[PDB]
Amino acid sequence: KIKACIDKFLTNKLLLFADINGKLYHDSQNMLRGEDMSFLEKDAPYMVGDVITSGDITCVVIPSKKAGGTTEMLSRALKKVPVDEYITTYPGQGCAGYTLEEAKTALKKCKSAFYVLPSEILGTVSWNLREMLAHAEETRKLMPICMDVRAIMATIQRKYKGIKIQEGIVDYGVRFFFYTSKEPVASIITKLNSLNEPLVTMPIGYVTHGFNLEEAARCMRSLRAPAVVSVSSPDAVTTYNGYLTSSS
Amino acid sequence: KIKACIDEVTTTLEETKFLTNKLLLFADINGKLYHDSQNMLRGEDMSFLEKDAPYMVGDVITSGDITCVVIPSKKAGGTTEMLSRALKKVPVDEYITTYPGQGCAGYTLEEAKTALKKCKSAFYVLPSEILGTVSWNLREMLAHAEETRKLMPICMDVRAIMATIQRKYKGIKIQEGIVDYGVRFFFYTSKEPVASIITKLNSLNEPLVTMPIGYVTHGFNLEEAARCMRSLRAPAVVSVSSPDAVTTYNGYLTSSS
Repeated sequence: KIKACIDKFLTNKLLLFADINGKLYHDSQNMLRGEDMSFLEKDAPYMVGDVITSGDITCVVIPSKKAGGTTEMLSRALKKVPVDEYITTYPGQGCAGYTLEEAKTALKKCKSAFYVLPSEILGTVSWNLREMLAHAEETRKLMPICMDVRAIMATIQRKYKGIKIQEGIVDYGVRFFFYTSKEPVASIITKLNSLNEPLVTMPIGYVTHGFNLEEAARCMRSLRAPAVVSVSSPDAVTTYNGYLTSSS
Repeated sequence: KIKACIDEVTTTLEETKFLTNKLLLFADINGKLYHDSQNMLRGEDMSFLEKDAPYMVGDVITSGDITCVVIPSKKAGGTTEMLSRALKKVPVDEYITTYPGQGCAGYTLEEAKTALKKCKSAFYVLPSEILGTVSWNLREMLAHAEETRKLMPICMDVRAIMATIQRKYKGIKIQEGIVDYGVRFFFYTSKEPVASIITKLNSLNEPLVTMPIGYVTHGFNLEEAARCMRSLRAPAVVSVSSPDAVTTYNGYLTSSS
């Protein structure tokens, strides 16, 4: 049951979430204040629902929605945590993972009491491919482009003739980043955050991966590398910014 | 909207052909048709589908009466809303189809039913072993495996089981995959997806002696592990805990998803 939502002094015990390997979730990693996280790697790998405790720090291995995990599966792993008062984050965030509404219900269904901590408008433009390519060639920024979009690929081969289209980085006029509709959105986002370069992209997964503007905006939240996100119409700018700011 | 469900009474495939001849098949990103949709085929030319591969989710391909749609994968993160949206990309007509996205970690029968019911198109839906279910413990299963020479899928991340294995089969080098040492073992992790393990076992097509893959180890309860076990095509002896669980597991296996 969600006792309160923060909008730490005073109450003790924290509830952190980790994966099978033992790596903590992004939201739960930020909750740390330089504590000894050696106890978590000492018993790795874990099964879904495994509870690890070291004093006040309590960790639970939760199922991954992007890996097929269900709401019922998450709620069941949360029931394995010993009933107490905890300061936590929302479990399973965020690209292709559990939504804020799904995570809220999971915590509310649990017998334990929770104090839940919460999880750019300027970067949202309305540029077409021609406009974006001009920006990319001058700024020397990386341009994430879906290889499986024939219409876009044609424009690229016509403007940048002699290009050898291959997966990943292709520096030929524009520093392109070619991704497939085969490769998961969370996998592409992980690859771009690792590179930590300035970007000029469209909402990753929109159309190409079966996402509508709302869904692609939720995955874009997990993008940490500075980016210029381009949407179709100028009317879509405010919409995309609405889906980005609001709840999952 | 699901107009009717084929049951042999009082709606047959031959009977429904008067209403429509158009079929709705489902495929993945690569262009490979789903298991349920592959069985619907009667020796038709499926070359048109590989001619424009790879596809994006929601891509509609038509060759006369045969209509194909690339649907999202639930095991790959796909949602109910995403499937319903890809189905809305199909041109509104009367179709003979199967349930989309079956079955290991994919969409349930209840979720697929709603997706078709939400769509503007009318559908004539075709439907998607008790003998293999035993109640043996590890000691019992290992004896069966060493004599029958069958493959034994074992979760590496279960310390209790690993201890028993190293004690009975001393000098064993536990590694991922096939380890033939007394028993032809198949070591899998809780890291590797259930649908990925099942795909690996169907490919090997060997006789098996296993527990319901994913149960406990992957966060599944008996009901959920039974749904994934449906997709196991390689001959297997599925062992459950108690003899009281045998009928339960067989119940979850026979019934709807």
